[PDB]
Amino acid sequence: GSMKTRIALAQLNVTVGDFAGNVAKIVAAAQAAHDAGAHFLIAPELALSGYPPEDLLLRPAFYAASDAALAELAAQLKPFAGLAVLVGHPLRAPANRAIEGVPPVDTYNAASLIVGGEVAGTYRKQDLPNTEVFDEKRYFATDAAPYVFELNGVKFGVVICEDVWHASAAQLAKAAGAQVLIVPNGSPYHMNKDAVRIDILRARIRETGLPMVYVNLVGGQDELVFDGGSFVLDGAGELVAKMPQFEEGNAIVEFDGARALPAAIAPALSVEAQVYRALVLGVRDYIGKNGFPGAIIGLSGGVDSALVLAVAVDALGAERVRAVMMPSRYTAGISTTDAADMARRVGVRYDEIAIAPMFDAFRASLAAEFAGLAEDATEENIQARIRGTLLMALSNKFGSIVLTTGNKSEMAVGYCTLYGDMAGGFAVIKDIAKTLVYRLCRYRNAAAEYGQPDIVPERILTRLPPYDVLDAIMRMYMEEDRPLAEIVAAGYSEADVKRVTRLIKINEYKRRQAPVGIRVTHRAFGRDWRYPITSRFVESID
Amino acid sequence: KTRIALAQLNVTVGDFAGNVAKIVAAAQAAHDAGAHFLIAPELALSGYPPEDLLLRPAFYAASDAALAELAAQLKPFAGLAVLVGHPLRAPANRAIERGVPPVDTYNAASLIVGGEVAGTYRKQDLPNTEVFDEKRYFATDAAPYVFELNGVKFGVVICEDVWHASAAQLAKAAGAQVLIVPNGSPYHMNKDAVRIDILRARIRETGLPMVYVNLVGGQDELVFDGGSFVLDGAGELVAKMPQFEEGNAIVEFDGARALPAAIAPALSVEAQVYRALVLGVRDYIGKNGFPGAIIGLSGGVDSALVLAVAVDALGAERVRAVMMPSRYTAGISTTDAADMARRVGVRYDEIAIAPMFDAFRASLAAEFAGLAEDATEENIQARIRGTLLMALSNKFGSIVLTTGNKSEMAVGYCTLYGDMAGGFAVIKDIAKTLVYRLCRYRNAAAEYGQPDIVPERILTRLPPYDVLDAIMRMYMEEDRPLAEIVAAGYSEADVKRVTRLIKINEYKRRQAPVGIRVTHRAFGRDWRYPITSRFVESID
Repeated sequence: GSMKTRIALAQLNVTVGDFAGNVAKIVAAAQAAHDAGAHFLIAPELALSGYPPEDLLLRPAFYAASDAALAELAAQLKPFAGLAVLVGHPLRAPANRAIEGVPPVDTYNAASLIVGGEVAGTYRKQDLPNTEVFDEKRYFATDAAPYVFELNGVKFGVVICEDVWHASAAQLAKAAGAQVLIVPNGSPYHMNKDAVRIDILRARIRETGLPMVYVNLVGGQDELVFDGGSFVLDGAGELVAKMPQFEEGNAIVEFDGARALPAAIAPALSVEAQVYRALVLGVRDYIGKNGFPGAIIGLSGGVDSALVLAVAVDALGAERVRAVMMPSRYTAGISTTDAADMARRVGVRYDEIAIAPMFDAFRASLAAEFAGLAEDATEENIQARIRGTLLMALSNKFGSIVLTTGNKSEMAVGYCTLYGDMAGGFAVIKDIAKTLVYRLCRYRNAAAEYGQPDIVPERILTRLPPYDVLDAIMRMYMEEDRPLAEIVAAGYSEADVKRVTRLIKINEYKRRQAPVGIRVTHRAFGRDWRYPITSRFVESID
Repeated sequence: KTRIALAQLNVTVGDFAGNVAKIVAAAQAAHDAGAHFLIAPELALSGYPPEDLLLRPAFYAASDAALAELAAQLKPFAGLAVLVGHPLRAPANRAIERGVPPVDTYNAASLIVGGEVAGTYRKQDLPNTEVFDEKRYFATDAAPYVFELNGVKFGVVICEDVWHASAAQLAKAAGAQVLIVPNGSPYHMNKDAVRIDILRARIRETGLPMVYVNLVGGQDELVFDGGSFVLDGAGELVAKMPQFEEGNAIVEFDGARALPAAIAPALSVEAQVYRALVLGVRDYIGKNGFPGAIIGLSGGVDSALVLAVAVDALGAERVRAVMMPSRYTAGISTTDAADMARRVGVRYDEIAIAPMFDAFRASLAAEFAGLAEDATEENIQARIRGTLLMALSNKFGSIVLTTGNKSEMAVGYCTLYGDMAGGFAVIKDIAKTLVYRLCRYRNAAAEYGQPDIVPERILTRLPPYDVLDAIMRMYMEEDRPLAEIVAAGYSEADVKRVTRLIKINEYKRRQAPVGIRVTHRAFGRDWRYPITSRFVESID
């Protein structure tokens, strides 16, 4: 009659550009699948490269690196006899020739099946998302060809992420003989996204009658948090397996012929629990993937910075977080008392630095122009900028990142100060409306699993080469996306090319907060240059 | 002969009223010159590029109302037809679903004749590389538009429609004898050569003359250079308008044959780049309603260049220079800074930073006990200067123009909130090598009585939160019209206050650190708005 297929769902937390580490994570997942006796392992969208790599996908050397990593991966999977692996990767058709300026022609968002240490086949994405947070029509060409393969007597069809948004890809896969659809995803979290996913896949299942296996990335990548939540629906649309959100790992699910069999279904999290876990994972990964030693948080004594402190301690542990209160002459005693209280509750280092001497000095320096004028936002903003300068000094001297505490409501109506309360590396609650800030504090105070309860005070809740050389290397690397080896071949030293290009990468975080400026070249540091901050891509010099 | 007016207009994103006034003024001039036809640039009516305004149903409603008003205002110009670009949504403020591809929104150009829209072209090939993202906003249409004026058939294609053979072929098969091309083509060095080459590839395939009308003016990072031109049916250049200037020019056709007209004199690459910087500064200040500019002067070449550009853009009376010496700033620097400001005739002030710096040092002395002073203390100094310039900006309203160059941006020789503190980074795309060339250019281009801007020595050296949040969610997250937010039970006062502050503070959000997305419409890549915008939505 029918055979069983034992499938490992690899809900991986890969890192943009970290080919070596990503290969190691996929191999580790494969080892675990082998240890469990699986026939088949499925990894997420663009697992090999991490996701989304943004304008790395315009750089020929990035695709060359991906191809080399895919070959390394296949070699390392070869020892797992009988285990096939479906892995996402960027693909350029048959290397370092320029990527033109004109639409994508021969680059694809792909998933390849590796069998016996060789690529057995490849699917290329059809429906490229180019709305919201994605710009895949900037990077990839479309392909309409289905990919169906046989494994344990069952025909499996592959489609990738937003291919499920319309009828077309699934119908082409079914017409090519698919009996089960396999879907690698890089689907970022938002509130109610878990419901959206199951609704869209049910629409496809109504049309095709085919069960669907949905495997998602997990982890933080700059503004995005991938929540995992991989799942399986049977051919009637019933949920038969569901992995936890916001956790990395592997789960085993089974099929008997084309029938999806029941497995573990993680209980649903409340919307508040999902949002809080997103914030924790985002902070944990922005610090971890970038290699920061810890975090600094300016505490006002108010609820916004209280939430950020709670999230940071949950993400990093108290030993890697410090809190700084910076009172002015106006600062109420209850504010410093409240700030010190919460720092004690979570066991973080707490320091106070008075800003009056700096503020007095600024005020003195401007006395001639401002005298007799009403105090307004100008004076408040100077105070905020003094605070930003202090936190950035501590960050610059000892290396921890400043986590900023401006909420979405404040961002919206401009109740914030450039270079002041906005000064820092990562805006933890930039997408949390003030109303939700309160709800999340109540949530966390009650959430036993995090350890210490009631950490946010209840009372706040009821209230170089020379320039000619440097510029030449910049033009070739930045403006023209040339491989480092081609820059060296044009007559520049390996030492100079390495030094300049490393510094260009290192300083992405800084450029991304720069004021807008005037474009006069064909590749400026504006909309022409859309790079990840979190990235471990290091291109070989030769 | 057919007389065609090329309206090389400087429109403003969102400024429907003012853009209409500019087009009507151009039409008046054309009518006085006996023109049969006037051609305006790509998305002239709305300004270009409006970015995520093109996801907002009210923006298309405003555009339709503006097009109706324009047609009515053009009606007295008997005998003159006007081709105008505009965003178009097919037949009101029903939601534009942002989670699926555009379906019924187009980049359009309509011909107005006798005070009525006679016909409409919709763009076919949408740019979605470099600085453009039109596949986020618009659907493709491969229908041609060809009309007859003074006995000659004219076909319309829009900007990047010329990158491939298709649109021109479809127009020619629909009867076109001359192709008319509205553009929103931004400047970059050598872009002028790219434009003529691509149009010549099309003319090889069609044999039809082409009329290329381009936008001019600054729009956030972009500077549109104008440089509108005509090629005859063999690809010969027969007319060319100046770069970086607005104007109207008449070109004539004898039947379908393009006749020679004025060809503007050329500009060196340095001269072009310099004028782009001037126009960009002039328009960022002007279109955003800033009263003037503030520049931190170090005595070095970069801030000298930015001072020169600012004075040329705005006039000396709208620029002030501030030198902020530390205890040990070299005397040569403050003399050179003061001298530069005198030469261009601008207000100059010195504000010593040692008292602030000493106060920061004392406040951090326990924390930094035993450690050498290093880049950390240099950065504190840079941040003090940024705070000073921003205080002047905050109190009196002028924008701070920052002086970091492209080389510095590249390798990180710059300080967040310090030398990067300000509103507009004039030379962010000028490599250090090019800074020197532009200073030499500006010295070379000096007027009589003005001497070197830069000396040789230097060159060779609110409702409650529950209500606020509900209004934010409807306006920002859901792109709802203001009138619908009012109809949901919120006061006109509250809705106006909250939504005007959202717009006003775009400049500020755009310098914020990256943060975590948890909603379907965060202030990251979900929200791509122009800073320069005069879009004001009606409350009813």
